[PDB]
Amino acid sequence: VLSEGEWQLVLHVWAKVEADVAGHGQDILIRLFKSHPETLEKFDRFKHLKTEAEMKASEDLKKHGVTVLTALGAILKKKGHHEAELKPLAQSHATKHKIPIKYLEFISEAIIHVLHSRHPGDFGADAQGAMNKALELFRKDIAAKYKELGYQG
Ligand code: COH
Repeated sequence: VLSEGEWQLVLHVWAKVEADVAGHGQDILIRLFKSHPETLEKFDRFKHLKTEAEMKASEDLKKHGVTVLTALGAILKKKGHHEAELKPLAQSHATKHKIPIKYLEFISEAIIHVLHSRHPGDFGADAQGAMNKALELFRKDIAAKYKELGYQG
């Protein structure tokens, strides 16, 4: 469980992410696709994008980035009490999109990488540690739902 002080570090930097949701969303998805190409193959809607320039130019990719970060933000602001938000997400990602938990670890790494690039002064070691913990909590709760449904993996 994150302490109140750790949640404050997470939300203080998230308020900055919200100043440019679309720019952030885009950098995250691109970092994910370049670092872990197998992840792009899960998106029939983005599979045709081959280069980073092509990814940067896609307005549809930018729109999905806002969708991803908006959902994540609603979860983070619940400070661990995210049962109602997390459930629909685990169900669709496990049963409809077939996303293994490992890919959720990959996007977590991408989020941390981007926050670090864009907000050095608001993202020192202490904030990076709190953010990692918040993302691990998210994965842990989703992994439990996956197990229930028969998808742990
Ligand atoms: C490697 C693939 C991958 C990852 C790691 C991932 C991780 C995450 C993530 C973790 C931080 C968040 C908050 C979301 C949030 C969402 N994802 Co995904 N998703 C993934 C693949 C998908 C796919 C595929 C879709 C459907 C896209 C489409 O066709 O519109 C998707 C749809 C969504 C939607 C639309 C509604 C729904 O279908 O659930 C939201 C919200 N998500 N996703």
